[PDB]
Amino acid sequence: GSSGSSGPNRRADDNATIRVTNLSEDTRETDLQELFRPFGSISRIYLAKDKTTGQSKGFAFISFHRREDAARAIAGVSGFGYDHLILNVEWAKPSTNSGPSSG
Repeated sequence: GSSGSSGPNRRADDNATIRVTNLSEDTRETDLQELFRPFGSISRIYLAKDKTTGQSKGFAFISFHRREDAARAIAGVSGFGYDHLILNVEWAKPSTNSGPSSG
């Protein structure tokens, strides 16, 4: 069970953002940069960290440049064998919409 806390107002409606959960203690930003690289060039890599412990909470958020490169990961990372475990990934934003403007 992972607490469901939130603060950083992240209003992503178009930008490429993906969420990650079930990470390891040996999984840092540099470890993810090479994991989501095979898909393309990552723009930013966020990782949940504590202030009292100063460690990796367990989840992270990778930001892609294009909508395709971002999806490429969510598809692969899904069911990956990271640290002998089942990594979890999903679009940071909800699928409320059903096809935005075309162009």
